[PDB]
Amino acid sequence: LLVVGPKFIRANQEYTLVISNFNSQLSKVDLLLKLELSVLNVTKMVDVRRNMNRMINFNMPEDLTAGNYKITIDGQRGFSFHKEAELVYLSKSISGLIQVDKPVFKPGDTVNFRVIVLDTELKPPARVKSVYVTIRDPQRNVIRKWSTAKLYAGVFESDLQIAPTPMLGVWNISVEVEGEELVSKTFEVKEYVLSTFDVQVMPSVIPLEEHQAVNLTIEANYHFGKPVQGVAKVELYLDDDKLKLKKELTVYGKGQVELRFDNFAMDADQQDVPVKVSFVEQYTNRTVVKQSQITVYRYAYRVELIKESPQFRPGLPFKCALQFTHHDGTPAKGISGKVEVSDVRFETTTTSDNDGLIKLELQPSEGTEQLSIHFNAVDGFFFYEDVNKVETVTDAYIKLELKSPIKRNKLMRFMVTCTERMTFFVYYVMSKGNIIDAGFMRPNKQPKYLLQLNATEKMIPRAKILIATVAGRTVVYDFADLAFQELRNNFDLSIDEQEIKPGRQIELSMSGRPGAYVGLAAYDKALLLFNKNHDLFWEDIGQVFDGFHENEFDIFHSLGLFARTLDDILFDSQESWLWKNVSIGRSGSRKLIEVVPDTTTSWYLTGFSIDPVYGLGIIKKPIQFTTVQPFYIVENLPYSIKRGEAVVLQFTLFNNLGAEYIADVTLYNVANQTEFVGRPNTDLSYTKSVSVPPKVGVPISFLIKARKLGEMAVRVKASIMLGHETDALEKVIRVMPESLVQPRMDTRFFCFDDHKNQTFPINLDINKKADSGSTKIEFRLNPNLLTTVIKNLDHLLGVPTGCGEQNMVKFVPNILVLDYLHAIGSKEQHLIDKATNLLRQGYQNQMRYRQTDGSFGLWETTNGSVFLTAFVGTSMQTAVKYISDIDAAMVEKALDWLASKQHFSGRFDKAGAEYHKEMQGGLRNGVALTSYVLMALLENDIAKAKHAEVIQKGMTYLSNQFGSINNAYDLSIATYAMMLNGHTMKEEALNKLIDMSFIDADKNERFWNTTNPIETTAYALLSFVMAEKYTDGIPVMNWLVNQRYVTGSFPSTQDTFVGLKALTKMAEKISPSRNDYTVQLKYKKSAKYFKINSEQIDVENFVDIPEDTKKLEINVGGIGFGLLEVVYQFNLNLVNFENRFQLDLEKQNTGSDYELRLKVCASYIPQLTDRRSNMALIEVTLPSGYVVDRNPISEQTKVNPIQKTEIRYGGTSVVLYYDNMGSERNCFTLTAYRRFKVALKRPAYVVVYDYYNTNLNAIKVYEVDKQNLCEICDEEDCPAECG
Ligand SMILES: *[C@@H]1O[C@H](CO)[C@@H](O[C@@H]2O[C@H](CO)[C@@H](O)[C@H](O)[C@H]2NC(C)=O)[C@H](O)[C@H]1NC(C)=O
Ligand SMILES: *[C@@H]1O[C@H](CO)[C@@H](O)[C@H](O)[C@H]1NC(C)=O
Ligand SMILES: *[C@@H]1O[C@H](CO)[C@@H](O)[C@H](O)[C@H]1NC(C)=O
Ligand SMILES: *[C@@H]1O[C@H](CO)[C@@H](O)[C@H](O)[C@H]1NC(C)=O
Ligand code: NA
Ligand code: NA
Ligand code: NA
Repeated sequence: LLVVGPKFIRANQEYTLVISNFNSQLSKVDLLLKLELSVLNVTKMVDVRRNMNRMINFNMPEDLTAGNYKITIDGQRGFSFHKEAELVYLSKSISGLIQVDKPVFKPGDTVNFRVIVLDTELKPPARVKSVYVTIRDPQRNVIRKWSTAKLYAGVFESDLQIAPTPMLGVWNISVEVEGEELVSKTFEVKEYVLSTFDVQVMPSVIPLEEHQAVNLTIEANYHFGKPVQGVAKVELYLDDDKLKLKKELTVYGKGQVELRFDNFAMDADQQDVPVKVSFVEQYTNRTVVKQSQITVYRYAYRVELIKESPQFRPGLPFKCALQFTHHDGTPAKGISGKVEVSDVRFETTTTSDNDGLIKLELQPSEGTEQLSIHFNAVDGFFFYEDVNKVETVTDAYIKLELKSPIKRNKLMRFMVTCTERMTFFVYYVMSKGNIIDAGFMRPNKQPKYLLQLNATEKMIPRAKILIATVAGRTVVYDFADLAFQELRNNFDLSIDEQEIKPGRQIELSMSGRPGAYVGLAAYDKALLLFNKNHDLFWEDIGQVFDGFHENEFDIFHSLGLFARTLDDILFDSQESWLWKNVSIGRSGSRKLIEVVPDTTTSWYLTGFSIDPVYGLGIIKKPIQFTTVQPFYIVENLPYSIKRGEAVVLQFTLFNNLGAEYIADVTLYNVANQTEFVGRPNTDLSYTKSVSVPPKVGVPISFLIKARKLGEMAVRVKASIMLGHETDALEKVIRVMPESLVQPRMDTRFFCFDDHKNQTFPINLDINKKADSGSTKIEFRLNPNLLTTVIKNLDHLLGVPTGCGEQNMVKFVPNILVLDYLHAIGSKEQHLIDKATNLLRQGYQNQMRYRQTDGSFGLWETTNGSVFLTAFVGTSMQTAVKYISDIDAAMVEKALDWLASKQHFSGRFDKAGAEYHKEMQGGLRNGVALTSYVLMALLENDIAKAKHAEVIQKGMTYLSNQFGSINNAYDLSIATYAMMLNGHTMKEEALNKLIDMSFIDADKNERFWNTTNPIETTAYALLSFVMAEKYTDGIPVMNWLVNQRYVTGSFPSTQDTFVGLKALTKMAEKISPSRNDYTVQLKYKKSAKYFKINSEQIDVENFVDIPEDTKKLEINVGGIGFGLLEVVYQFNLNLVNFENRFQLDLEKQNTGSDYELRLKVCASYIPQLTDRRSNMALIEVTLPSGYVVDRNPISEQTKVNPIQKTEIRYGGTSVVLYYDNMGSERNCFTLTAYRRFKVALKRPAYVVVYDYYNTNLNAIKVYEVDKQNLCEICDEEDCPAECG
C-alpha cells in the first residue's frame, strides 16, 4: 500500500489524500482514516480495490486555530497496517521575504532593505495593500517603525541611517501582517577596531611535479582593507624525508615566494604538502600563523565519469561523458587521449571538447556484465571506472520526461521510463500545496509508458507532478515542474560578454513582462565570505519559487507532502553597488547602464522580478565576474602631526598587469603646506620612481614637514607606462599645535528697536604670557544666536561627551533649534531638515543609556539616575513634535520609574553614581534635584497632565523648604519650576533670587556667582522671561552671551542646554520684527563693512580676520538684532599645571624602542567638605606617530573603576571616564606602539579634569625617546647635517 497526502493544512482548502493499492494478495483492502488540540475529529470507513487508487477529500472547517494535527491510517480486518503523519497547520496564505543590501554594516552607513510579499500564486496579494515593519537594535529598542508601509508590486523598500556611535550587535528587521509576524531578518553592525589582521596563503600557479617547486602568494590585510607590513617565515614540510624547507621575506601587504624541491617524485598522482606561515607585524611584532595543505599534482588535469544513471541497463544505450577539469575546477579543453571500452569493442581517439567533455554513447548487449571505461593519454595519464548493470533490489529507478510543451487546455505528454518492466506506476499532481489529480496506471509489463494528462485550471499557473512505483521492495520516484510559460514571468538578466573593468561602465540587459518590477543587487563575495553561515537572500528567494526545505533531500518534504508505505518497503533517495529597482517597460526589455566601482573584487549579481499579474520571476543562477584594478597605490598615514616634526609618509604600490613596470609617484605641495626635507620651499611637487613587479606590494615614501596648522592635503599621483595606467589619492593629516589651544570668545549683542547709532570699542591685549607665538584672532558678525550653533550642530563642544548626560548634545540642541525656528515661523527649510535629521540620529544614540529598569544611566550599563531619567524622558516627549520615531511606551516606562522614586514628602534623592554634585547632592535637602524633576515635567504638557500627582507633591515640598533655600543654584531651579507651575510663591522666589544677584557695572552685566554660574544665571533668565522682566533681563543676557564657547554653545553640557534655552527664549521676545543695519569694523588703518537687511538671515557668514593689532572699533547703525564676536586662538606654551588634582606620569621600561608603556595616576585634592570631584575624565595624548592597540589599558586600580574607555583620532587619543575622584590613587597603564617614523617630535601630555568644573584640572607633559632625523630618512633626501 502507498499513502500520499499533503503535509500542510489550511482553513478552507480541500485536503485530498491518495491511497494506492498495488497489493496482489487480496481483491480489496479496508481502511480506517482518523484525522485529528481537539478541534478536528473526522473519520472515514474507506474501501480500496486492488490495482487501483482511491482519492479521499476532506473539507477543512473555516474556524481552524493553531494546534496539533494528525492523520492515521489503519488496516481493518485481515490486514495489518498502521501508518501516521504529522500535519502542519498554516495560518496565512501569504509568504514574506526581506532583502538587505549587506549582512554587516559599520557605524557610518545606510541599511537598505526590501520587503517582498507574495501569495500562494507567487504574486502580490490582492488583499494586502500595506505592511507593518519595525527595526530594533541589539537590545530591542524600536528605532524605526513603518506602521503602514505600502506595497508596490508586492515590494516595500526603505532605509535606515546608522548612527556614528550605534548599538553594536544584531539588529532585527521585523515584518508584520494584521498584527502577526510574517518575516523577520537580522543584520549586524560591527566596529572596524579589529586591529588584528588575517593572512592568506595560496599557490600563485598550480603546483606540478615537473616544476620541482612551489610558488606561493602570501597576503596580509586588516579587515577594513589596508595592507600590513611584516616579515613572513614560510615553512614547508616533507615528512617522508624528515625535511623542512624554510624562507623569510618582507611582505608589504602581498608577497611571492618560491620554494624549490630536491628530488621530488610522488608515489601517487597527487601529494599534499603542509605549509606554515608566521606573519610578524612590523613594530608591534603581532604574530598571526596560517597553515594549509598544498597539493602538488602530476598532471594539469583531472577526469571524472559523469553518468546519465548510476548503473546501466543490459540491452539499452548508456549515455555518459568523461569530464576533464583543471585543478581549479574550470573545464580543460583540447585534452587528447584514447578512450576504450573493451567489453563492447568500443574505441575512440579524440580530444576533450570546448566544455571539457568527451561524450560517450555506449551500447551493452544483454550479455554484457559491466562496462570498463579506460582512458589513456600519451603523457602517461590513465583513468578507469567500471559501470555495473542495474540490480532491482538497490539500483532500480523510474524517470519522467516531458515530451511536449505545457499549455492551458492541452494534453501534457510524458515518457515514463523504468528499469523494470512495469505492472503499475502512479502519478500525482499538486498545485498550491494540494493534490489536484492522481492516477493508477497499468503498463502491460513495459519499461516505457506514454503518460497523457489534460491540464486543468486548478493546475494553473504553476503545478508539479510526481510519479512513483514499487521496484523489488523499494519505492522509486521522479518529479517535474509543470510551468505554463504563457502565464509565467519570464525574467532574465545578462551582462555584456566582455571583461568588466573598474571605473569603466557596463550595460545590464534584462527582459520579462512589460509592467514587471525588477529588483537588482550586487554583493562582493568578500562580504559574503565572513558571514555566509546565516541565511542568504538568494537561497530564500529561489526556494520559494519552487517548494519547501538537515539530513538528506526528501522529495515529499519539498513537494509539500508525506508518503507512507508497508513496513518492509523502503523509499529511494565597500559601498553598495547596483542596489537599483527598475521596470521592464514597453518592449518587454530594459537596458540599465552603470559605472563599475574602482576596486579589485569579485561580484555576485542578482535580479528578481514581480509582475502584478504574472508574479515572481527569477534568474537561474547569480551572475559572477571579477573586477581587477591594473594599478593602485595605498596610503598609510598618521592621524596627526605637529609643525616642525619630520614625518615619513609611507605608501604601497600594487601592479596587476602581466609584467614589471617602473612606477612614478608624485607628492604635491598643496597651498604651501608641505616642505620636502632637503629641497626648497618653492617646490610644488616631488617625484620618485620605483620598480613594481606583478602582484607584489612595493613601498614608497616621502620625508616631509608641515608648514601650516589645520588640515594638510596629502595629494598623490602614481602611474606606470607613461601614464597609460594611473592612480591618485586625496587624503588628510591633521596638523596640530603643541598645547591644546583653548579659544576664548568675547561677545557683545545689540538690540535696536528705533533707529540707533552705537560705537563699540574693543581692547584685545589681555592675551599673552611668556610665550604665545602669535595668537590669531577673528571678528564675526552674526544675526542670530543659532547661526553658528546650527552650523556646528554635530560638533558643538571641544570636550568629549561619551556619558549618558553629555550625550544629550546630540539631541537637545536640535530641539532648541527646531522649537525656536518654529516660534519665529522660519521658512529656511535646509535648517529645519538638518536639526530634524540629527535629532533622529541622536535618538538612536541616546537609547544606549536606557537600562533594563526602563530608566537612563550615566553608562551603557549602570543603575539609573533620576536626573538623567527626568532629563531624557521629558526631552524625548518634547521631541515627539518633530520626529515620529520616538517610542511612546518607552517614554512612559521611564517617567513611571521616575515617578516611583519620589518620596512621600515630594522630594527626589539621587540614584546611581554622583557625577554632578550640585544637582544630585543631598546636602541642601534635595532642592536642586526636586526642582529639576518638577521643572522638566512642567515644560511638557503631556508629561504635566500624566504626572499631576508628582508635581503636586513636589510643589508642596518646595513650599515647605522655601525658607531654607539659601543656595542660588537650587533657588534658580526652584523659582523656574514655580514660574512654570504658577505657584503662589513664584513672585516671592524670584525676588529672593534677584537679591542674591551680582553686578558688573562697567560691563552692564548681571549674573549669579555659584560654582556653576552659567546654569544658575540661565535658569534665572528663564524666570525673568517668564515674568516679562525684559529690561532688567538685558544685563543678564549681556553676561551669558559673553560666556559662550566659540561654536555658539557654552563650553559644557548642562551649561549649553539651560544657557541656549534661556538665550533663545529671551531673544524671541526682545528682538525687532526686522533687521536693517550697517556694521563698520575699523582697525589700525582699514575698514570693513557689513550690511544685514533680511530678518530671515541665518545661514550667513560675516567672518573677518584682524591681524596682530592692539585695538578695535565697531560702529553699528540701523535697526535690529546682532552679535558682535571676537574669537581668540591662543598658542600658550605646553607646561605642567595642577589645580585641585594630582597627576603623575611615568614611562615603564618596555625593552623596545617601538613600545610605550605610560603609567598614569590621578587623584583629587580634597579640601574641607569637598572630598570628591564631579565626573572626571582623563585624556591621554600620544606623541606623533604612536598608536594604541586594541585594548590599550592594563593594571587599572580597582577602588574606583574606569567606567568608559574611548579611543579617538586614529588611536592617537584615549579618554577615560570616572564617576568621580577623591584622594585614592586612580592608576592605569597605557600601551602604545610607534607606527610611523617621526623625528624632532614635540612632547605630548596627559590631562585630568572635573567635567562640570573644568577649572579643577591637572596637566603633565611627557617625552618619548627622540628619534634622529639621520635614522629617519632614506639616503636620497638626507640633508646636509647628517652621515
Ligand atoms: C523603484 O521603486 C519605487 C517603489 O519602491 C518606485 O517609486 C514609486 O513609483 C510609483 C509610481 O507608480 C509611485 O506611486 C510611488 O509613490 C513611488 N514610491 C516611492 C516611495 O518612491 C520607483 O518608480 C522605482 N524606480 C524606478 C525608476 O523604476
Ligand atoms: C526578530 O523579531 C521577531 C519578533 O520580534 C523574533 O521572532 C526574532 O526572535 C527576532 N530576532 C532576534 C535576533 O531577536
Ligand atoms: C615560480 O615563480 C618564479 C618567479 O616568479 C617564476 O619565474 C616561475 O616561472 C614560477 N613558476 C611557474 C610554474 O610559474
Ligand atoms: C619586535 O622585534 C624587533 C626585531 O627583533 C625589535 O627591534 C622590537 O623591539 C620588537 N618590538 C616590540 C614591540 O617588542
Ligand atoms: Na540622580
Ligand atoms: Na565678563
Ligand atoms: Na623624535
